Amino acid sequence: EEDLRRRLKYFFMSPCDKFRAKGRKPCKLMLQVVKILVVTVQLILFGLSNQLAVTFREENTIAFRHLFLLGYSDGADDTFAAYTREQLYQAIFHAVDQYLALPDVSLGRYAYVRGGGDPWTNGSGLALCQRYYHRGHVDPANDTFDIDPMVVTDCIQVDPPERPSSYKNLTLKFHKLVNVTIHFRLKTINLQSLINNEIPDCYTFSVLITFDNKAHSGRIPISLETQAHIQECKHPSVFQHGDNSFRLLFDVVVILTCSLSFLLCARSLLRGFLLQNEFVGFMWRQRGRVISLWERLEFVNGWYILLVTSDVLTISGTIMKIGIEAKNLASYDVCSILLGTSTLLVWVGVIRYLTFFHNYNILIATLRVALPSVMRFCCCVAVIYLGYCFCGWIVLGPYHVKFRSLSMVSECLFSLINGDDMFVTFAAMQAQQGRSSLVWLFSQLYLYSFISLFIYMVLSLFIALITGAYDTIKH
Amino acid sequence: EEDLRRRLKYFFMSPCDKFRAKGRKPCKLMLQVVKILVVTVQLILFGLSNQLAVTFREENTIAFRHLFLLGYSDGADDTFAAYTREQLYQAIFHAVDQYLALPDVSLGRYAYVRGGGDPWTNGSGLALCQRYYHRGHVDPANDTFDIDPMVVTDCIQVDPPERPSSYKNLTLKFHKLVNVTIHFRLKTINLQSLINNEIPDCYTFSVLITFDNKAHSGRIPISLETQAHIQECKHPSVFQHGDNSFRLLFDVVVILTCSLSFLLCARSLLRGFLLQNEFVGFMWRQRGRVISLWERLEFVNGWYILLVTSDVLTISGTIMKIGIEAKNLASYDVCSILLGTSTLLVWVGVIRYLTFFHNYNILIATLRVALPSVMRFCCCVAVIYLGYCFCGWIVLGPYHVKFRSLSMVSECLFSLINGDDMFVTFAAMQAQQGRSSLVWLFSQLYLYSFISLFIYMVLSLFIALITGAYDTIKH
Amino acid sequence: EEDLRRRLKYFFMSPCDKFRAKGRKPCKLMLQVVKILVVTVQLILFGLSNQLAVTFREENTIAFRHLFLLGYSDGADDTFAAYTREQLYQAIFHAVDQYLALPDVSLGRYAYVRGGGDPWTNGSGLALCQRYYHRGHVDPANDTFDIDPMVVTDCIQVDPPERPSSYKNLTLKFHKLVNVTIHFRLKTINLQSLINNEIPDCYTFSVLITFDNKAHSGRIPISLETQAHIQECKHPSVFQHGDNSFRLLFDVVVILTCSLSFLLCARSLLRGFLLQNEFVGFMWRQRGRVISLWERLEFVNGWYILLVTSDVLTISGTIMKIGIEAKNLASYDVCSILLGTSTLLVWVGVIRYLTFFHNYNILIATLRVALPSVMRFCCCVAVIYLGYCFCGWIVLGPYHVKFRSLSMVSECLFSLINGDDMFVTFAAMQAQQGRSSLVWLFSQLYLYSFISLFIYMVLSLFIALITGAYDTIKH
Amino acid sequence: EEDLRRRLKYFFMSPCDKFRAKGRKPCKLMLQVVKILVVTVQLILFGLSNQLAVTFREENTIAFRHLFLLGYSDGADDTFAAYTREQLYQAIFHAVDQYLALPDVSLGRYAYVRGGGDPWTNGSGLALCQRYYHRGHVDPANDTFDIDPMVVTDCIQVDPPERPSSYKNLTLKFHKLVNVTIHFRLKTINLQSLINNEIPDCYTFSVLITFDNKAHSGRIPISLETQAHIQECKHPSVFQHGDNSFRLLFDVVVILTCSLSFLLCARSLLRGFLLQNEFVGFMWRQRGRVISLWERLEFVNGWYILLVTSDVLTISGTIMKIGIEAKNLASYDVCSILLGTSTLLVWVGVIRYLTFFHNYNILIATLRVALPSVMRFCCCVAVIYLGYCFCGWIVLGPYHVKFRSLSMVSECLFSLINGDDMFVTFAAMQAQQGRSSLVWLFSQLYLYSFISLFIYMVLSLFIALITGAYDTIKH
Ligand SMILES: C[C@H]1CC(C)(C)N(C(=O)CN2C(=O)c3ccccc3C2=O)c2ccccc21
Ligand SMILES: C[C@H]1CC(C)(C)N(C(=O)CN2C(=O)c3ccccc3C2=O)c2ccccc21
Ligand SMILES: C[C@H]1CC(C)(C)N(C(=O)CN2C(=O)c3ccccc3C2=O)c2ccccc21
Ligand SMILES: C[C@H]1CC(C)(C)N(C(=O)CN2C(=O)c3ccccc3C2=O)c2ccccc21
Repeated sequence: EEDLRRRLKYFFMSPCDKFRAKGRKPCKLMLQVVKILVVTVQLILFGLSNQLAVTFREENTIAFRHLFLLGYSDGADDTFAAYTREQLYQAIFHAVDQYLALPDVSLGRYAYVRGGGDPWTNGSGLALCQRYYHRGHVDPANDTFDIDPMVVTDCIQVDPPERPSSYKNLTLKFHKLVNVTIHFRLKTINLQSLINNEIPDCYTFSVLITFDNKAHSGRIPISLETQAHIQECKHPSVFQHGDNSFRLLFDVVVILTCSLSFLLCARSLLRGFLLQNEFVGFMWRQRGRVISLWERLEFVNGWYILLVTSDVLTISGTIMKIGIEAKNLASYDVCSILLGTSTLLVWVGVIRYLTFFHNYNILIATLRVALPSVMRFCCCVAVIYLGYCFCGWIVLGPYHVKFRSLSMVSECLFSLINGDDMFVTFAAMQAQQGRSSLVWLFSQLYLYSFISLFIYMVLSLFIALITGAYDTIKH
Repeated sequence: EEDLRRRLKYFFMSPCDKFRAKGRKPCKLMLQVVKILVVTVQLILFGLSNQLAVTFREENTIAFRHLFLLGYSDGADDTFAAYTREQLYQAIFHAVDQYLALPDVSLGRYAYVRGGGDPWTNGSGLALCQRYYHRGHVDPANDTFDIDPMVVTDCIQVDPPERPSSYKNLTLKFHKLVNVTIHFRLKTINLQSLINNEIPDCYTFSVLITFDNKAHSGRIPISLETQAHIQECKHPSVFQHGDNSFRLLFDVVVILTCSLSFLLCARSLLRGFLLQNEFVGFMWRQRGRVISLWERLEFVNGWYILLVTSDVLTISGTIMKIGIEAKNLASYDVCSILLGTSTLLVWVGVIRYLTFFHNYNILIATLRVALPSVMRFCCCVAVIYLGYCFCGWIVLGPYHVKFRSLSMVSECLFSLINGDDMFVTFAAMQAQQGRSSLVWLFSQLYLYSFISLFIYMVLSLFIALITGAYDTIKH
Repeated sequence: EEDLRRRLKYFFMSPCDKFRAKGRKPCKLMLQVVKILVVTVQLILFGLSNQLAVTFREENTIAFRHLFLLGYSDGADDTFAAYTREQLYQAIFHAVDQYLALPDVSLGRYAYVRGGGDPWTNGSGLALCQRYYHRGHVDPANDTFDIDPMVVTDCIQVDPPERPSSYKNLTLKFHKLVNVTIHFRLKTINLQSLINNEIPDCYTFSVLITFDNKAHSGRIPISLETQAHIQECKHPSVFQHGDNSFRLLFDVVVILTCSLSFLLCARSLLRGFLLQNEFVGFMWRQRGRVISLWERLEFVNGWYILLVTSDVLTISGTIMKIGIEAKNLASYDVCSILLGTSTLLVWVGVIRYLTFFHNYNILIATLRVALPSVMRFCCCVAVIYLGYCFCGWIVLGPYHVKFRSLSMVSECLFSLINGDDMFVTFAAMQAQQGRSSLVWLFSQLYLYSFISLFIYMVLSLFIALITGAYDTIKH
Repeated sequence: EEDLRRRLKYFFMSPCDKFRAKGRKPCKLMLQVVKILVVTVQLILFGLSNQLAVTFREENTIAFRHLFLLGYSDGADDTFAAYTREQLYQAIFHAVDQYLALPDVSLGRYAYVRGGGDPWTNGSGLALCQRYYHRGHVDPANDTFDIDPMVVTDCIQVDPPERPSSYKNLTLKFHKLVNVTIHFRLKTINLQSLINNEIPDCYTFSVLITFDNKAHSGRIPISLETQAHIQECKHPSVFQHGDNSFRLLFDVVVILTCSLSFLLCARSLLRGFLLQNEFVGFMWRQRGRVISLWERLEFVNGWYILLVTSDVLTISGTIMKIGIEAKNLASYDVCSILLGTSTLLVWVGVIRYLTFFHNYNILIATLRVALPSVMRFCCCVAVIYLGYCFCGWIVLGPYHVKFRSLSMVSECLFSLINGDDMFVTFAAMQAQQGRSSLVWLFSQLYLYSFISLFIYMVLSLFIALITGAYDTIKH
């Protein structure tokens, strides 16, 4: 600490006094400032392209309910179920002929696929497919049942008529059926070339309609699910790259300011490699047992790891982004996360340069000194939260509605310790007030015991653990 | 305390130092650790069987609305009410003929019951039953009314036609009717042998449809309620016990690790029987008046009573669980509570072994020293909560909706002191702004006075009583 | 204070030590204990009678929508509005003939009224009544309009046919109409003699159906409102007073225990009349200027005024209650408040006898010493709450929905400072995002400024004002 | 401070002692008191006129759905969309003929416009207008597409028949269409002369109905939007200004009490001009460096700037208000804000005269001394709030519903840090549990990380920063 002190003096300056103590320009700092205004614009200019490309996937699904399902209304997609025998027939037949008579009745200008896949042959594109147990004979009240699990794949195909059948001959064997599925495809031309302002892309759907019976109980859920798939196409349209060469040059400007940002922040951390061996030569281990590496973690540059973490995930989006043009990758998911997560790390990086004004120093530093004592209390409670979910996850599983699945129960109790959807979870049990009247006696004790523990006893400590950390640090 | 001290020294060790001070293995401890991973799997492997067996009870009820009720739509089951004279007829007749013409129109493969019960004879299975006052003659505006309570059980039965009537002759006497009920049964074969992967069970319903009039006011609620009943049946199906003998052997492994857990925890408490008489021989009652038995309650092993409480309720489920196979008991309720409650006591048992790290010692111990002062404040408030329900329980009883029943009001105010369903309870009165305008003047003062008392005055003490207990114990 | 001290010593005893210091029995106390178990049963035994007598008023209103309104469905009673010209006709005509053809089509056994009132004559019971401006002639785009306010009461009556017309000749003058109303009555026999178990009462409705146009804007709200009126009737039914003489004798037992309760509590306060003049003779005003009468308010018996307030309102219900039998009063409102409010004052009277255990003494007494400082802060805020309602009450009046009326806005902001119906009040403006786009710019600043003031700045003082009162009183 | 002290002594008196130390009447004060009772009545007497004049704009929009849209029901205005080819036709044709056959079928007494505007000619008033790409030819699966953006304005007009066509010849070219719009107008006479009690105004609508397709995806949203426009008209009606000259004279009384209020409050601040130069002559800058102008901001009259701000905005409403009579301005928006904002500043002006009672002095002054330390903490958090919106604003943009637009996300998170609409935002993702299953893995971490930061860590400091300011100021 004779000559190390002035060498370590530069290692904990402010940004402001160091500029006057040495005289080197804050471009090493202010590149962080401009890349805020870079990447935020990069997100929103991605955001106009994404928000269009999902509504095209969305609206064509909403449309295909109102073409291929008899008597569909909006809203409930689960209550739509066929009960009678003939409504299973009529929903099938009303789904078949719309596929047959499509371009005379539809608006949207679609085209048939002429497939060759594995639930297809060559020539046909639609396929309805019965599924039932091969070897079996069941009867109640004179009880005998063979439930030999073996499908009977009766994929009775049908071709489309193109240009200006025996599916009527159909039986279903309702005592034995498992499910009836219907596969086909349609091609389309997406036509949302407003914000691109030029060349669009050319998409391909695949529609499944399922008359499922995994219940054998007299109710058949009727569903529609799609997947959209994308490829490229040949255009005669005119004057593409006008402002559209400018976005590509702009993404270079995006990848300009991040490129040198990786270099200097590593070079700033490279100084730590040059200082960590000098400290050990404090009179050539005259003490020696200072070294325990957690005190060296303060000697490690702290929040510089955050900026370099933001920077790697930043360039991983823009590299992935320019695959929108002529690469087979067009899944906008991984562009959304990587340009979504990296923007979250940029804005929190400015916090480090916010804590040098003294009335900003002493407030966020409370979160630094509390989080050791926070994490140690937190493991006491999180046993009990997890230990309390597994009771209601099967006990109040089917009887309730919002305690059905795996992760929704983990949402439901944690939503209930703040005060939203609390009374409705009380009220939904009371239709079972006499029906399974023992279980309502348990659920009423289940929710009364719970929030009396977390809200009225635990979270009061969770205030007083943070109130202390502000209290100790201001004196 | 000469030789007692080292004998009592072992009585408040940590688990860790005792292993090195004597040298006996922590299998006495770690059986608690593995039975976490036992019973939690036992719950979820019960959970796949239960969640299927209620949806079969659920979906067949949802189906039987859409067969036996004219013009039923989903959602509201209470607003469905017949007002005219003939809609009482048409709903009956549309309920009758579906029972007659069932297997030609339904999917689900049911069978008739050919009953012999007390609202039955032998031969018929359906019975509609008028109910009215025997001796009476009423007339408004020339006022005379005999309301002699005496049923007229006119159970006009009807048989089913099985294999490839005068209920039309029916009058109801609408000025005198009480209610019209309809009883029948149906058998079924549950066919959810996916997760069993082999042999299913064979069920039996009983359906009641009630055209109730306990109002005599021109509206007839129409309802449907079932009960499911289970027995066994003879199977030709093949290769049952493949992985299904393995679950039975697994339940022995469940009842393995709990069996010895009862033994050793009692033996640990058996040491207390060997130490409680030695302490009294502290120089042969040289003091004597130490003994007041609450100080002996700390000398009582504290949380060991919790594990033995968890263990007895654990084996009471698995014994009850193996009655799924070939015992007449099949009510999954008491298996759900006992494998539900015992799992809640397991996870909280680990808390005891969590409080020996010193920053875990001093946080949950606050709840120990506060709960005396908590319980004493709590009896002051809970008089007022109960003393405030009984006002609104009949005053705002019929005028409101969510203040109707007994226990829902106890839910409603306690939901209202946190902040869910608060504004809607204000808003529902304002349709009675002129109609009974005095009562809305009371309800507006009812809810304004209330949360100004509990939220703004009482619960602030309920924070400051717990904040103190953290404050005193950290110095 | 020589001989006054022992005389004032009895004036602040506990209840417990005074029983041993003098030896007089606690029947003076325990009558408060038993009247808890009296009046609470009196409320609930009133509650079975009230909850039936409103559902009869309720269900007959719900029924008369489904008879007299064309195409009514449940739920919305405001959106039901006739737009076309002929749907005003068809709803009238479908309301007329149901009144004509009632007993052949209805269940409920009603009877016609044969009225003689002021919008009636003798002979007819139904009356439809046009209302329009007498002297006027309006025309847009060649603009001239006389809006002389003068009704034209064209009450075209019609009689009913009783026992086994020219309303068709009707024009309405749609350019000039104000509203069309329809009056009639029906009698009934309430038949809910289950919990009385004997003699019922005989009721009378009056139904108004209004085709209002206070808008002249092309939409006519269609409404139905009733009033129920009660009188008595002659019965042939048998064995009335079996357990029904027992309730009358029970109400004497109710008015037994309250009667002497007024006497002794006044006599306890009568001691204060005997002590207030003795204190002034403290050495014959040797000081004199002690007397300022607020220190005498502690010398006033404090919570004894509460019991006597509960007692007067208690007997005012039971006196009012026995008018159910044979008095013209049958309005259950004032029985509901007076047996509702008096029960609230009984349970809070027990609190006084709860604060002598020392860990109960020092907790509710905080509310005593804080409420001076509470009320003084409270007048600072309640200016601002009232000063903030009047902005949104007309500015966000019609544009919103839940800021419409007078007192609902006073509900709405106070519901919004806790956290229910908060986001929906934000979201409802965004349909006016472009339509009146200036006003949404104001509402977004209206709700952002507000809860940032009360929740984040004011209510934090409202915790710290109560936390102090617990803090000062425990040292 | 020799003679300045008594001169500055008057500068910080109370209002009460100054009245006795000099003897000048508090009319200088009490004009603030009466203008509370002035302007509040002025708001509400404006409020009766405004609340009528928007319902006339409201109800005629609600009516025109039920005339011009086939099969419209109430509630959802977005789900109403035509899917088939002919339902686009039938909704157009059912919109056309109602415009043709209006006065025989409607109630409301409208009149046609006989327009001459830019999407009009002279003679016709209705115009339907196709819009499609001029030069283009598209085809999927043999891919070629020309998307040359050029409208084809085929506004096929049509006249009305007035007094007692070839739009049938119509094709739409569905493969090429952009949108179909329909313009017309209607005049009306508002007839809500109840609270004016005399002369009404004469209005003019303009209705647009849009069959938009900015999607080209097989769904056409169908919408209706209006704008109301007002002018004046000639009346024969009688006895106008009875109480209506009295309101005009009352607005002078409103502008009376505000007029002198500007004068004296400025004159009170004019004293500051007479005192600010005297203080500098404190022994002719014997110190001099006191002067830093923030200490002079306390020497600036503080809350007097608030009253003069309220007063200027007060007269700007009433001047704007009397343009209701005979000026072309009739937009009630700017009267609503200026009579809405100025009332908010009046009631908060009374607060200054509330803080001289000593238990009122020391409570609101906490907000004065905290707000420096509040604002400095607040800029640390508001970076993170804004830095966290931009992630979810495009990532959870289309996948969610309530994260769609720009400013609703800013509402949504801030609604979520208090506890309303919290669980529903969790639950809406789980329909995408398998569909884009990666993104739900991100949203579940998005909302778990968030409120664990603001609610459980940040806002606890936000209590402890205000609790301190009450704590320091009371000692
Ligand atoms: C979110 C944070 C805040 C804290 C301490 C108040 N807290 C709880 O209130 C209860 N709680 C769980 O039992 C839990 C388990 C798994 C995920 C999230 C949670 C969860 O919210 C908790 C507990 C464990 C881990 C994290 C937390
Ligand atoms: C749940 C616990 C928490 C505490 C103290 C805050 N608290 C209340 O806020 C009000 N309150 C009752 O009047 C009450 C009565 C019966 C069951 C549950 C409750 C109930 O929640 C209360 C009062 C009595 C007994 C338990 C409690
Ligand atoms: C209910 C009590 C609690 C307290 C102090 C927190 N508080 C408010 O938060 C705001 N507030 C009003 O401006 C107000 C005005 C009229 C009736 C009720 C209220 C009302 O709740 C308030 C203010 C004035 C009078 C009473 C109260
Ligand atoms: C309303 C006030 C209260 C305070 C401090 C608790 N607080 C927040 O909790 C979070 N927060 C924002 O990130 C934010 C950004 C823009 C407008 C409003 C807000 C906003 O409410 C905040 C933060 C920044 C500016 C004002 C505020």
